[PDB]
Amino acid sequence: VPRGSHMMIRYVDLDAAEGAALDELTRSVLRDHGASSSPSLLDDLSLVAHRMPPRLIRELRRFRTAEEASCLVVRGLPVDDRRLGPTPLDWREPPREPESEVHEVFLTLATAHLGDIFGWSTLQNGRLVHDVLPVPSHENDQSGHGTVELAWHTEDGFHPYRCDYLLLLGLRNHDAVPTGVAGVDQVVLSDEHREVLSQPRFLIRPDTEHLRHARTLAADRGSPHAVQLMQDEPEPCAVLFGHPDRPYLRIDPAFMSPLPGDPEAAAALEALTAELQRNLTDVVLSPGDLLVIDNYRVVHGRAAFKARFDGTDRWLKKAVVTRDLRKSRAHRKSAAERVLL
Amino acid sequence: AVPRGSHMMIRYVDLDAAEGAALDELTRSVLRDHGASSSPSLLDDLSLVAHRMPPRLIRELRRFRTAEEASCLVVRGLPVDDRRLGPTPLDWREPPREPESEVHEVFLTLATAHLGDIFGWSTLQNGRLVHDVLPVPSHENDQSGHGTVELAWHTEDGFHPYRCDYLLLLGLRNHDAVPTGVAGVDQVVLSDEHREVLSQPRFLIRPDTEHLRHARTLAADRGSPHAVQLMQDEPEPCAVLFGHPDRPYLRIDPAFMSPLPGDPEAAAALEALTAELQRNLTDVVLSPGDLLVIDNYRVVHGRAAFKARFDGTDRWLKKAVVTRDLRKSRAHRKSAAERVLL
Ligand SMILES: NC(=[NH2+])NCCC[C@H](N)C(=O)O
Ligand SMILES: NC(=[NH2+])NCCC[C@H](N)C(=O)O
Ligand SMILES: [Fe+2]
Ligand SMILES: [Fe+2]
Repeated sequence: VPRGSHMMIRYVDLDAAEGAALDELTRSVLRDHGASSSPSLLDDLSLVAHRMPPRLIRELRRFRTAEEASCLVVRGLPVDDRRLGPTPLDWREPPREPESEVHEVFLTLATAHLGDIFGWSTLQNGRLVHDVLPVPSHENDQSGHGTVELAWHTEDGFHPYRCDYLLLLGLRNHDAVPTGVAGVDQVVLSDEHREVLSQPRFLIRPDTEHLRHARTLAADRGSPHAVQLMQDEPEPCAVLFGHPDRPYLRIDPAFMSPLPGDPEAAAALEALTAELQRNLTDVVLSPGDLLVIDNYRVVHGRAAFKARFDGTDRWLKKAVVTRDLRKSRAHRKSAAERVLL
Repeated sequence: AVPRGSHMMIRYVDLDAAEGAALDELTRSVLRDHGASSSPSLLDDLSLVAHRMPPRLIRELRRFRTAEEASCLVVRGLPVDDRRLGPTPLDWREPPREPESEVHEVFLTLATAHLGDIFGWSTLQNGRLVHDVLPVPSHENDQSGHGTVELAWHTEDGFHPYRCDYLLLLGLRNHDAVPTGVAGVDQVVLSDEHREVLSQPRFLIRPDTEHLRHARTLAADRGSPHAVQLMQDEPEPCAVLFGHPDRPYLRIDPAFMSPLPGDPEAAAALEALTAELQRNLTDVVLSPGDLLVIDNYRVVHGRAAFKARFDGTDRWLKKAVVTRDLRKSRAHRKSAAERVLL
């Protein structure tokens, strides 16, 4: 480290036949299995996912395995703006048209080539595919439902079982609102700072949205919620981890701080923060664009924009993947279930 | 959630003639095209090539890792020609007389694709991704796959935090029907008192002798102590039961572990669990073409005493190990893509 800027993002452009094959496959699969989250689809996910165009499978497998580019941008998925229908005003509200579920299938199949798709009880009702869109009364939130600038972060950076890969699929983005991404492989940083960041001298806390639902889940249940405990008594942890010659990253400026009375930890963090800010790079998700982010090597944010709440607003589908679901067994209700409690 | 019945432990799958012959054809052509069972051309495209296997076998493997019901899967029916196989090598270092066994190595490597990430150890069989399990002269008394005395049951590489999630053993030759012993944590009768003690870091699990032999060599060559050596000298205290306490995972290796010194509760709880696993130990005989997939987080395995002749007719298995996440061992690997631990 550091590696060059061109190495960070790899672009794949699907041709017409590949795009058409995916459109046909995903509609047919939705028809047969009933839903993008269907148990019948999940039980057979690998098999169905290997009916996708071979070149996409190879690109996805390579991206995961070789660990070269930290972001994979796949463009060319057919998306019809009319058939898609208006953007829902809330993730809770069902869409006018069933069309967006076809593209949820695409996302769900893509996860098979990366690892185990999973969800959170404390986000969108434990759904395996999220809707990223603006929601009234959340304009000022640091979440996917805000309109104020979304500070860049590791996805669920606080949680030890946060995702390995984050998938964002553009469905509608008329105003070309960019997603910011910066890679730990591109960071210039002193050996002094790296060693401090590699020690457990930092407290990273859950974000507003997780806590909102954690509070009500502890009410409906008897027991306290692990997420609530992570806010109140966060365990000290490292920001850089893995192999020190090319480490992985765990960071969330808006919901973290160094240990108190630890100036070298604070200085190291601001030094790392400044670099990630410097190398922040815009990726505009157009309809059909899939962005695969290595959540162990990348931070991402999203620019401020103006929501209209009139059916034309920015709309993404989102899925998270863990390379090993079994490591979160103690936070799940049974071995096979994919939602963390 | 525990204990479960013995009937739930082992699931048998019998391949039919068409499935067997399709696998024989597939693995032969894969070997031809890719040049070796461990070839980088094969490994880079492994899931695509693995998905050319018969769909019922793919579904049985995928369900086995996802459902986590049965803790052992026995797939029978892989064609294995005893004559074309040629004589069992006298050591894993000796190349076999015939190239036939590498065809079955390919079956094994392909099977791993549906369970997770195949990996290896620098300190075992020179970092090979598929091992040979067979008796070697001078090692009759070893607690390894090369011994002929009773192999005490254990979690595979129990000492290591990045030990495998799944262990695959493929029978090639076993004329005298030597049984592989298996016992599952799901089937054990244990008190809550013992379970609590076993869930705390009050046990020291150390590497087996085979690991350390090679670690000592690699230490002198690289010019620094090997991680495995440190694990032998200063083992970090760890729990024998982990995961969810209602249906826990198991990490144990009696022949290479001890309870914390001066800890009689740890000593007693370990002895209780040990005696219970011993009572529930179940014989599975691997005949030619029998694949045994073991969940290493829920099962211990051993092997009965037998007599080796070292005349080319002795018991011979192929072996591979799978981790559900290769990335977690990054700090003990040379680079991100490298599949062999340092
Ligand atoms: N600083 C952060 N962690 N920002 C992202 C929060 C995203 C939020 N958990 C959501 O589901 O929309
Ligand atoms: N008690 C044990 N850990 N026994 C198994 C040792 C297996 C040995 N590492 C081998 O490669 O053959
Ligand atoms: Fe995010
Ligand atoms: Fe073993």
